Amino acid sequence: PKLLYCSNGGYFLRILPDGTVDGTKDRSDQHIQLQLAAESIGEVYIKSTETGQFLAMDTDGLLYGSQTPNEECLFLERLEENGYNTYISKKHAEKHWFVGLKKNGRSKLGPRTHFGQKAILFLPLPV
Repeated sequence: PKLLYCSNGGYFLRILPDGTVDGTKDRSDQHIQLQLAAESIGEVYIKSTETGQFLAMDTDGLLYGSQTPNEECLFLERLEENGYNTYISKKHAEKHWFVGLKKNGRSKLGPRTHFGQKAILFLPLPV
């Protein structure tokens, strides 16, 4: 189990129960305890320990919580240099659609993310 610390405004990825994912500067929230599992090497799954939903990304690139894992719940996982990670939506690895949060907490649409951005670096912390 592990908080997912986005380096941007310092939030913690939070998959909510209505499927809305966004970020929170609140550690205490239990909807932010995600656990990562790996479907293969370099490929990871991310799911709420609280609700069991899965992280996932539309075709619009909208991070969203899915009740059951699928083609959209899989994410590439690179261990950047700052020591920070980076999850590339697999289904949209071709267009570098990263999982990211903006400074205001909202998520970032896959398409507007871009390597080198600061909203795309998460630092997994223990739960």
